[PDB]
Amino acid sequence: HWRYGGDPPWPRVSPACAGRFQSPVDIRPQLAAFSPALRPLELSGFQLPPLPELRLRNNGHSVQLTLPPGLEMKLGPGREYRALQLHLHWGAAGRPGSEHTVEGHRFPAEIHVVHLSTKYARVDEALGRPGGLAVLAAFLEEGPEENSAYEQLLSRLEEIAEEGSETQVPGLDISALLPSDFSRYFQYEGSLTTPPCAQGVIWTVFNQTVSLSAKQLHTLSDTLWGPGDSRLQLNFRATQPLNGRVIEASFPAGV
Ligand SMILES: [Zn+2]
Repeated sequence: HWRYGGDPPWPRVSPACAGRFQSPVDIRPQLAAFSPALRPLELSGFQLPPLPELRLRNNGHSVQLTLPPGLEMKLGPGREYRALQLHLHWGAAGRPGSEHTVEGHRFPAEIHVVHLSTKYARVDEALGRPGGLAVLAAFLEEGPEENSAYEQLLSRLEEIAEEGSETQVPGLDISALLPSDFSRYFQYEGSLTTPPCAQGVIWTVFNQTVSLSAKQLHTLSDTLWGPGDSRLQLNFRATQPLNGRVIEASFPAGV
């Protein structure tokens, strides 16, 4: 009815998942259109105080952190957004699980911060409308040191190991979960990557990654359980054909 790696393949139950402009996609940087209109991203309100706490929950498909009101993200003139939630996609032991790929390369994991256009008061109004939702996406890679910002979330996974369980976590700097380079990114129009696969979503994928320790990546991929009694692993959708869409780059590809 809705699960990674099997049946139903999604269009049988959610026809919009067979649309022509779906996400995620494979990014080929030498083929992206360099677009100097794409200026550095602007975030405000992402540095949260310790109280009030946020909600962290295992929904069977990911771990999702609900963000409080007041987080603003600007992609450019006329493209202002309010953050709603973030969640992650990952693989398993020795197997990467990012959703986007770069030249076919899959990264260990990926963070998605989902936002609602300021044109709309409610998510339901914005579904399927061009630009109504925007997602910021960054790849997570292995580095040598523990990532202190991620540890605030990863240390709480054990208590929400069971599908459907929830907890509360202190406010933290949400921007410290994202790359520091706000100037280099790719952007394209796609869809939600889970059913109902609604189109019109503006995807922004940072070029720079974030680094977590090997232990932290194991904690992320190995702690949670999903539907039935499977481990919550490999929770990524396969990449989708561009079907003529152009991916834009905010920076000149190096090579
Ligand atoms: Zn996602």
